[PDB]
Amino acid sequence: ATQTVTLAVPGMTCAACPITVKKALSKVEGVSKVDVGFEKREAVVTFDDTKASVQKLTKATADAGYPSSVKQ
Repeated sequence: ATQTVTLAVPGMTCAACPITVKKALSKVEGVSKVDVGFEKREAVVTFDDTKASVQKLTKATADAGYPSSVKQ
């Protein structure tokens, strides 16, 4: 189903790895809405499999050093 929920974004204390995880979600396919940041370590976004998938987004995210995860 679509992906409109909270997402965990690694990096946290990374010099700025999560700063990318945010875009990573709204940058891959399925994007729709976004709310993520490295200021701490939280990736809230609303994307959807209409043209992508959760593993796809996170996969492309974990493939750039800054990944993500699902959360509620």
